[PDB]
Amino acid sequence: AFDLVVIGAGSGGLEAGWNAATLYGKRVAVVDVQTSHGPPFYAALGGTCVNVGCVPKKLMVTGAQYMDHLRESAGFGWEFDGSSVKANWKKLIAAKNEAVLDINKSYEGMFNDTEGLDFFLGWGSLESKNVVVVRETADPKSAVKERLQADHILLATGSWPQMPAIPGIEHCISSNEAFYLPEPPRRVLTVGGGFISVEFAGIFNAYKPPGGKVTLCYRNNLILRGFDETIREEVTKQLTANGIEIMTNENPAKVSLNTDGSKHVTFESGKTLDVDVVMMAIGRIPRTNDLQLGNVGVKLTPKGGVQVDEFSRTNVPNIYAIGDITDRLMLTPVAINEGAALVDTVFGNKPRKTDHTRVASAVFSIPPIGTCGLIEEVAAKEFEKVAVYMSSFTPLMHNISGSKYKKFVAKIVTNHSDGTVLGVHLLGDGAPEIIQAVGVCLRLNAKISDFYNTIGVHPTSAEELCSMRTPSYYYVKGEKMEKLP
Amino acid sequence: KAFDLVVIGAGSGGLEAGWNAATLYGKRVAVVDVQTSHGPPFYAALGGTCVNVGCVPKKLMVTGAQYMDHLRESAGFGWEFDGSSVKANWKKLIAAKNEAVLDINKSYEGMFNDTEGLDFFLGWGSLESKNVVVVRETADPKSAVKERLQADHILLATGSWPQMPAIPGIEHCISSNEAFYLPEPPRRVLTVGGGFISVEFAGIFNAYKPPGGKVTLCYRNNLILRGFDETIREEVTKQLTANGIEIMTNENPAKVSLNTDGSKHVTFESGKTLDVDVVMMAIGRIPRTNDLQLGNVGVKLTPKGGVQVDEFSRTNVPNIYAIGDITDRLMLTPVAINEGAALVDTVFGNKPRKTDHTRVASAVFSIPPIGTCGLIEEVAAKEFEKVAVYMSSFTPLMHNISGSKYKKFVAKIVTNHSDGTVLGVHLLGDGAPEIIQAVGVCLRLNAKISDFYNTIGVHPTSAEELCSMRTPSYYYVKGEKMEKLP
Ligand SMILES: Cc1cc2nc3c(=O)[nH]c(=O)nc-3n(C[C@H](O)[C@H](O)[C@H](O)COP(=O)(O)OP(=O)(O)OC[C@H]3O[C@@H](n4cnc5c(N)ncnc54)[C@H](O)[C@@H]3O)c2cc1C
Ligand SMILES: Cc1cc2nc3c(=O)[nH]c(=O)nc-3n(C[C@H](O)[C@H](O)[C@H](O)COP(=O)(O)OP(=O)(O)OC[C@H]3O[C@@H](n4cnc5c(N)ncnc54)[C@H](O)[C@@H]3O)c2cc1C
Ligand SMILES: C(#Cc1nc(-c2ccc3c(ccn3C[C@@H]3CCCN3)c2)sc1C1(N2CCCC2)CCCCC1)CNCC1CCC1
Ligand SMILES: C(#Cc1nc(-c2ccc3c(ccn3C[C@@H]3CCCN3)c2)sc1C1(N2CCCC2)CCCCC1)CNCC1CCC1
Repeated sequence: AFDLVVIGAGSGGLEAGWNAATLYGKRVAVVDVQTSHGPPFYAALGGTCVNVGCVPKKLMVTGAQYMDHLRESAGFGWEFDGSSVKANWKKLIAAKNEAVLDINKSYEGMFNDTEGLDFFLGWGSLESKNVVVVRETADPKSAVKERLQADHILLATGSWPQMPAIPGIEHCISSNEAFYLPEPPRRVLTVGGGFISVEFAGIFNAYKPPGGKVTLCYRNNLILRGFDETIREEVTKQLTANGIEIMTNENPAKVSLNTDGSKHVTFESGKTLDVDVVMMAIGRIPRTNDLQLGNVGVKLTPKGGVQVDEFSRTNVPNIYAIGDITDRLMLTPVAINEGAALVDTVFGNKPRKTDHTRVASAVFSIPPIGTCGLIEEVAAKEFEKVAVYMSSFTPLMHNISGSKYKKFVAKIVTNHSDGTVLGVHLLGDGAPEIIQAVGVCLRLNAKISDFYNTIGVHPTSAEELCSMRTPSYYYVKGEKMEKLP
Repeated sequence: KAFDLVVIGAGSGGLEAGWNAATLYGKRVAVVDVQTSHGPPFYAALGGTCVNVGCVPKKLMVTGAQYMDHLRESAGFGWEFDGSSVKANWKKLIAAKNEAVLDINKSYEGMFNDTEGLDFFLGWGSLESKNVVVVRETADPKSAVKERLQADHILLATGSWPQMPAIPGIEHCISSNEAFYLPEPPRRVLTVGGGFISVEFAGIFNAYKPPGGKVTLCYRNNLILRGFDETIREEVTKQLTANGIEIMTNENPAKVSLNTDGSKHVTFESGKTLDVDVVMMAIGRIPRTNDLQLGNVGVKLTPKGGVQVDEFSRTNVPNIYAIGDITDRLMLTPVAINEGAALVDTVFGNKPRKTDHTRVASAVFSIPPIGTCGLIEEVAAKEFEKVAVYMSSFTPLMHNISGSKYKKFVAKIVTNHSDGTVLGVHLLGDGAPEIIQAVGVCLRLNAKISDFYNTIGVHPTSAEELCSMRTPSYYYVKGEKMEKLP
């Protein structure tokens, strides 16, 4: 029998398994449906992040940024045969595939060289409070390969893309298939306002063949809901400046195939659009339907997530749940932190719970976003006096590069009673790297005075965070006003 | 012409002090400088050395140089074009760089024109008496007087100047001032000096050199970038060598002569020789005290050459102050800004503030760049009983695909191991200058190592390495380097 069985060899499942086995000598089993990236199941050993998430996403955005580099280099005297330029999508994917497969292999080797840490290929599910069955397929009636006896069971199966119930949805893809398109689409429509749709819009915009067009549609008025609103409006503009068509207050109603294999999209508003690819990126839902949670009584939240307490425990004793399946912060480092904290509490004498506040995240759009803490309108409903410090500027190089539209935005939100910084929001190149150390600042409850009394590093964009001393406006009892009464 | 404040030197520190005194405390301010825009004959001008012949132009040209790597590295991500058609136009880079600096010059002139009690005077300032700044047509005390500015307070803020060694043929060499206006990119160039100016210009010249070119950097001691973390000093040496730059350590030029075609014949103290088209001296910058007539009123200099000041920027003469490079401490623009702002708060706002010169974050825009804040381990070991070093070094994944496998990232955290306080952070790699900024805020808060690795990381970034080091790589006990503790 195993001290612990983990269903899902992803960001959270692997941290919890490795720690419990190497730090505490416990006997661990880990189940995943594949050993290497790709169809049919896309995610595999490593998790969504390694196989069809952060890692290949970052590589493909890097590749897409070269479209700007090539164009901007002329402002600094560089020339080359523009007509010979080709963005070879098939080589990008091949390089991504080999980079991901290398990670797949190293995790494979990890299991083969760690005693007390074993991997089982198959589909895991709950047969009882103490048994995880491994079948050949997600079908509960498929052949059994294993029945793992477990003193503790960890649910860490991640999440799965959400798809709307419209006629012709089968002709639409999600981010999973976008990583494996054999050719770069000339015309693509990304559906959604979230970070996945924006990031892939930039990727497709760079590698599209001549005559191409990337359209992004969103059912409400402003994309990237949940991010700072100044950044939301500015990123919309800068995407438009780089050729992406942003189509707000629109939503697909049906999709049919044209005689050439392209898709005819009809929107609820009657508008129509023909594209080669339609990528649904309207949300990620917890991946629970294959686990047979009813066999055991694991309760879910109203919106489909596995309900846990601040220590990641389900209502069933000795059954825990971490990561995206809990439907809180769908971030890789969070799932790692929840995995490590769980094992410390269960297999050690050090109870530890992960802080889900003041977590720094990023969006690798072109231009990128970096954020940590509360946006202002949320803070306005939680604090009596709120100050907003805002600063927009054109970085030095973009006065020469030919990309004047690349304005950098820095915003700081404080509790104005004592100047405690509640949120920092950045837009512009470098923002993802700038914001990491800002997260450390907010654990230490840094005040605005701690930022503008720190001496800047010149010339940097991050310098701006230490150059703001006077609020641009306030919120008192939830009311926006420039000057205080 | 009775001013509250007269500033000699319209630079980084001088401009901050004059603007604060005028706009925040309604004081009448005069500011003196020798030009209103960048370039010859005097190079620095309205805006200072940073705007005109320092950080700002330096940065734009390094950015242009980085496109040599971008264009090569793009192939790994599927980008295809005619490699043989790639050319770098140096005159376009200079021309574009001049436009951007002049826009800053123009902007500053409009600030003076539109702000009450903030007047600009063109000429050369100097001390006539304790309360009189005289402005002449040239730096020569015999040149004609333009104004005598009556001043209740005087601020010395003239910056620094490139130091040129007294070797035969020095007249055939240049400094960084002239490098910003070279009509052509040198095919062969020798940057003399191991500091950040020489390293950064090596990167620039390496990217824009015509075919068959070579950049050589020489330094009289064994390892370049003294003062920085030793690991990073060695890695940048490797990564400069990896990008084609010959480093020539333990060598120092002894003379320069002219060849028939106009090139320079360099003879080193070791008897070695080298032929280059340009010799750029960047061995140091010295405080610019020679034209101020400090002896007239008796402003004292330190044993080192800078204007002696107490922690509130006050000189030995009452109502005369000095900030910035002329005080010859940390020759950084943001420090001169901070010193100038603290000076005005103290003098005019009865708000006594002084600049903290410790834990200052700074950068080197080498390719790849450096970001640093706080102490290096050698210095912390002489100052703390138990010291620990957390170290992580690796080639990022993107640079495996890009083909630049030599671009090893380096993160190092130095701590006082007795309580875990972070004493210094040192970075090498893309984004290091941007990462290190908020690290200065962390060190201002006396952050501890645990504050870093208990912060949730941002993935995937280089910065998140700073939050995933929790076990020291080695220690310094009583100044002795060891891997494990006793
Ligand atoms: C396109 C995209 C980009 C992203 N970019 C980022 C980013 O930049 N930064 C970031 O922090 N996060 C990002 N995320 C989110 C991140 O990938 C997840 O938050 C992260 O994987 C944490 O999830 P987890 O560890 O809980 O589960 P995962 O890491 O998803 O692992 C779940 C694993 O369980 C397996 N599994 C599922 N069901 C079963 C079953 N029945 N039996 C056996 N195995 C099963 C799956 O194959 C999978 O490998 C991105 C996600 C996507 C889709
Ligand atoms: C090539 C180079 C690159 C650099 N890069 C960086 C960097 O990346 N980051 C950074 O932080 N720092 C950098 N520095 C340093 C930075 O430029 C200086 O530390 C900063 O400009 C000093 O400001 P200051 O106020 O002391 O005087 P300065 O800014 O030097 O201004 C002094 C001014 O006084 C004027 N002046 C001189 N004598 C007289 C007189 N008799 N009468 C009237 N006016 C006079 C001059 O014309 C000059 O404009 C760099 C310096 C150089 C040379
Ligand atoms: C990694 C890794 C890693 N590689 C290991 C490993 C690697 C190789 C192994 C073994 C055991 C045997 N081998 C084979 C030997 C040793 C290396 C090659 N040959 C173990 S163990 C390991 C770690 N765990 C794996 C699952 C998550 C925790 C993560 C890194 C710290 C050490 C543990 C990359 N981390 C980046 C992520 C993205 C968010 C953080
Ligand atoms: C700056 C600035 C700045 N511009 C000002 C300014 C600029 C223009 C002004 C006035 C007052 C009137 N004008 C003219 C306006 C312009 C449009 C209409 N008329 C004031 S005031 C000002 C500040 N300092 C004053 C002395 C120089 C720095 C810094 C920014 C906050 C305000 C003061 C940074 N420039 C970027 C480069 C990168 C290295 C430096």
